[PDB]
Amino acid sequence: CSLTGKWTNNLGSIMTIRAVNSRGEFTGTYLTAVADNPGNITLSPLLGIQHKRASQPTFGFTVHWNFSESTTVFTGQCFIDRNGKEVLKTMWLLRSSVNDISYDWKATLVGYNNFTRLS
Amino acid sequence: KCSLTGKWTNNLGSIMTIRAVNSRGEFTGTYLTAVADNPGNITLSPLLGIQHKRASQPTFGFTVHWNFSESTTVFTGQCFIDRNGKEVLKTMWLLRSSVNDISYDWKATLVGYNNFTRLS
Amino acid sequence: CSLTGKWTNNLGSIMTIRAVNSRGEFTGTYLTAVADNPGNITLSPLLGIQHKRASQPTFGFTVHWNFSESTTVFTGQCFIDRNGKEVLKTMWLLRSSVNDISYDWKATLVGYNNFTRLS
Amino acid sequence: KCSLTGKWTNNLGSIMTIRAVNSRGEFTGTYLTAVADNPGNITLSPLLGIQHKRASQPTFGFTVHWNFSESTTVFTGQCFIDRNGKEVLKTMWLLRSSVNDISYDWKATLVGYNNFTRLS
Ligand SMILES: O=C(CCCC[C@@H]1SC[C@@H]2NC(=O)N[C@@H]21)Nc1ccc([N+](=O)[O-])cc1
Ligand SMILES: O=C(CCCC[C@@H]1SC[C@@H]2NC(=O)N[C@@H]21)Nc1ccc([N+](=O)[O-])cc1
Ligand SMILES: O=C(CCCC[C@@H]1SC[C@@H]2NC(=O)N[C@@H]21)Nc1ccc([N+](=O)[O-])cc1
Ligand SMILES: O=C(CCCC[C@@H]1SC[C@@H]2NC(=O)N[C@@H]21)Nc1ccc([N+](=O)[O-])cc1
Repeated sequence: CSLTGKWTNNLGSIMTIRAVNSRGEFTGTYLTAVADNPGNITLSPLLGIQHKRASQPTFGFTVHWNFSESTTVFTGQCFIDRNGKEVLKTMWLLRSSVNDISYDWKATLVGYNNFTRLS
Repeated sequence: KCSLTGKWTNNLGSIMTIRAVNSRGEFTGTYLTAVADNPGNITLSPLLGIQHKRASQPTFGFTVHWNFSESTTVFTGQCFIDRNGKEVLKTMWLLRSSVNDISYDWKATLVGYNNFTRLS
Repeated sequence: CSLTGKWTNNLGSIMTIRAVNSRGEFTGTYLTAVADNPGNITLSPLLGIQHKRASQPTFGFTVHWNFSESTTVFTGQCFIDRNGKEVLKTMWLLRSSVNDISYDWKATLVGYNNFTRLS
Repeated sequence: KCSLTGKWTNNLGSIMTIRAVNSRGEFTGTYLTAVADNPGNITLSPLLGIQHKRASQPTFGFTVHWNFSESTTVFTGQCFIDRNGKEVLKTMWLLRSSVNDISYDWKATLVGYNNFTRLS
């Protein structure tokens, strides 16, 4: 269950993840299929850490959107079924930029995503 | 302006130390949690994240790989600067526990908040 | 998109909801397919409110688990597709009972559920 | 023991009033939020929920049907009593916005926290 490779989720987004180093750290690139303003979407870098020893590791990563002031974090676990098929089960928080601390209450969206490997 | 570099404490008493933020907004550091499911096992743990660079009050996210647990936490939030120049990180977090198989996935994710201010 | 009726979700849970009154309030009964201790599962009452005027209303409800000290809240929206098929898209928070306020940080689980009508 | 009956204020300044808790733990009341997406539209709004009855520090949940918005909020939490008998509600919430169709569902749910103490 190395996060290295190419993935798609239930919203149609795709991400590519590079080699996971000995500390479990990885970089990659995220293409979201959806956005507040979808006409603005550009490829956005991600940076995260997975656990290394576990066969079905937990992990987290941050996506710095390159077309928005927002940021998303994803966390989840990679599972392997009896046929060797991998799924990333994740939850996410999406932080929007607000003007000052008095607007903080409305700044964080939550959701889920299930990822599978592209071919 | 708001750079996450430096030492911070939160409302639970945890301490984190963030190193240099690079020109992409990437940063690393360490996180010493005050609380855990098994606090007798707590050890200093690494974090890795990204903040926005241009904004004076940037949003950001980071991941903490706990070195004593199979779990992982992610934090996201915004750094605010008030009229006196005091900085606060307002964050929300998700903590993913390791479960045995996908049938237990539903119970694997905790949610919460944390407010951080600077040590010094 | 009246919540009245019989529903199942992606985890295999089922719920039955009674008549929605003029204020949008409803009661019902929830049978979860999963629990921390599944051998203890019993039917549990729910109580909530939906919006009335909207064709695709938002709503919320609370489930008082009758076999646990925990409580779950669900919120979401009822959608109708081109064929007239309804789906409840929901997110939930599950509050566990902890001993004192110093344990509060670990007391709230989050997740999703998609519900469809039973037949 | 902890009955949600009475008036409470939260960290955002909102006020809610909970009526009698029945023998099932069900309660109704009203919620006056201090903040909204469009605060010029705020009106007093009804809530309905259930708490546990036997526990001295019960968990609970409630739904607020905003009377001025198509959105709905749910809150869940626990009532704690400290060594001096002071009560605090520690809660987390989800706020569901109304979106036009299912393709926008992903952006429809906000999350947050609130801490409540008694008015009086
Ligand atoms: O649009 C944005 C930036 C792109 C976010 C894509 C999200 S990441 C969670 C989910 N999973 C995906 O694969 N893609 C979506 N930011 C944003 C979105 C909504 C709002 N809003 O106010 O609703 C503000 C900023
Ligand atoms: O205990 C752990 C690892 C350490 C988590 C510390 C959390 S990070 C969010 C919050 N903010 C802090 O500063 N500290 C806390 N993992 C864990 C926790 C609970 C459960 N559980 O099942 O409840 C399983 C694993
Ligand atoms: O087990 C319980 C009570 C039953 C909860 C069922 C949940 S409601 C969200 C989800 N959707 C469903 O249809 N069913 C599940 N409470 C509980 C669960 C886990 C923990 N825990 O610590 O992990 C503590 C209490
Ligand atoms: O504004 C609204 C309706 C009022 C919500 C008040 C929230 S309930 C959680 C928090 N605790 C409080 O005491 N008050 C706040 N709905 C709404 C809000 C934001 C958005 N949005 O898109 O950001 C859409 C609808």
